[PDB]
Amino acid sequence: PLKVEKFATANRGNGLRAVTPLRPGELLFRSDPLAYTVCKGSRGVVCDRCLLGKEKLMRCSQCRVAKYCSAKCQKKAWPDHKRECKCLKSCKPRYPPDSVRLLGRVVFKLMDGAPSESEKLYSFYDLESNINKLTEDRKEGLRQLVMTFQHFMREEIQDASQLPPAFDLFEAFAKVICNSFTICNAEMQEVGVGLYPSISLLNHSCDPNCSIVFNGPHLLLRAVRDIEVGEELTICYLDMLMTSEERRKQLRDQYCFECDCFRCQTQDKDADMLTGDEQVWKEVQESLKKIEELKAHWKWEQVLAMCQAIISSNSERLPDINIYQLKVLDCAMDACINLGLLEEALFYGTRTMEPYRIFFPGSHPVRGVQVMKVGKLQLHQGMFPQAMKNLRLAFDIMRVTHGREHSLIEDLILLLEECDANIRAS
Ligand SMILES: C[S@@+](CC[C@H](N)C(=O)[O-])C[C@H]1O[C@@H](n2cnc3c(N)ncnc32)[C@H](O)[C@@H]1O
Ligand SMILES: CC(C)c1nsc(N)n1
Ligand SMILES: [Zn+2]
Ligand SMILES: [Zn+2]
Ligand SMILES: [Zn+2]
Repeated sequence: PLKVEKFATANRGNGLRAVTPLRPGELLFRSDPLAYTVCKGSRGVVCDRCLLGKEKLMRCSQCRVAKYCSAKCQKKAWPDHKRECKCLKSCKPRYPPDSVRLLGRVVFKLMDGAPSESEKLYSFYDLESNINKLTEDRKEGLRQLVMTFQHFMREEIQDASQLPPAFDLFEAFAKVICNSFTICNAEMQEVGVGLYPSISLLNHSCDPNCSIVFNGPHLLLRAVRDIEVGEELTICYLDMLMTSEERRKQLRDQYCFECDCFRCQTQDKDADMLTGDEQVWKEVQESLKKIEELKAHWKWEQVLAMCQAIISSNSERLPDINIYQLKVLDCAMDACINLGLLEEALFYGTRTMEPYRIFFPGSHPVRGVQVMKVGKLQLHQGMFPQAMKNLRLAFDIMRVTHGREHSLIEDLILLLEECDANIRAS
């Protein structure tokens, strides 16, 4: 009993469309990955299986590349890990690119695993590769990835008989480029990458009618707007804090298409995103490169230092609605939360609220979680009426974007009940 179906679109390959009208919040599909792996910066910081950042992680005794929070996670991961383990070990000093480790797990899954429910609607076989649109620059990078895969996997895979029938590594990597999902933890931090072939039927819109959220490696696909019968289902492949020009470059470079949506035609929100003096936000955009690199490696004290140099610069400053200033405020907030600097975190967090309202319209999981963070900071600091407003706002959003099937809704409900009990006591 599904409310969605595969169909051949007029000009964007295959897509997913509603078989019946859908309401905001409706669960449309849920999937474990065909294959997934922790990303580089989070390796050794989060559990390889559940992708949570425990304080204590045990590394696998053979390879010592995979780390686990528990015996339970080590066992649930052993089928997925058992053959890559010998490869990671054979290349003891070197570590492969995420894409290479991912495709290794794909190969082992397809060779050794039962048919995956993640492929119910659409299989890895079926995925778009866009090879006839790749630049020769891109094709050259794919060729290098193929040779990297051949090197990394030589201990377990020496020839084609150990690959699925007529499995082509070049085409496989081309598929990974435009069908990889960035797995986010409950705090919306990027922690892993995975393939969800059924979900890969969703085409892109900068104004989508559906949204995905992750609960560990588990993916929930939900409607975030009313959707009519026969209407194509879309998600936004990209970060919302991007101008139309930046979205153009990514959708070209990674997904090989020219976005024609109404937002890109109208340059919707571009002007407000780039307010302030250009030479200032050019420098911030450059600094953000290393800030996000540091954040990807959970380097919070260094993240905070770079952000303070910007937020409290002795030189000219930017409005908080400037998307680069906004990104800096958000990184500083997360840094302060992880360093226990809760007053400072709330200062930065509250500054992001109105910009997030503008740039994450409707029901977007990123805004829901941001508002929940702010409400939780306020609750801990005894600002109950303010916390309650933000916690209910987060619930308004996340009952649509997350739903009862996501464990964070249970946590939010408990915060609401705690905050309400404090307000009632008077
Ligand atoms: C995750 S797949 C989506 C399903 C894909 N259409 C298929 O047939 O398998 C992403 C690819 O679909 C195409 N695509 C996605 N969104 C598009 C859009 N809005 N306009 C044109 N092509 C799009 C691009 O080729 C992109 O690389
Ligand atoms: C049980 C083992 C051989 C396995 N099944 S799927 C995968 N990646 N590994
Ligand atoms: Zn775990
Ligand atoms: Zn291992
Ligand atoms: Zn667009």
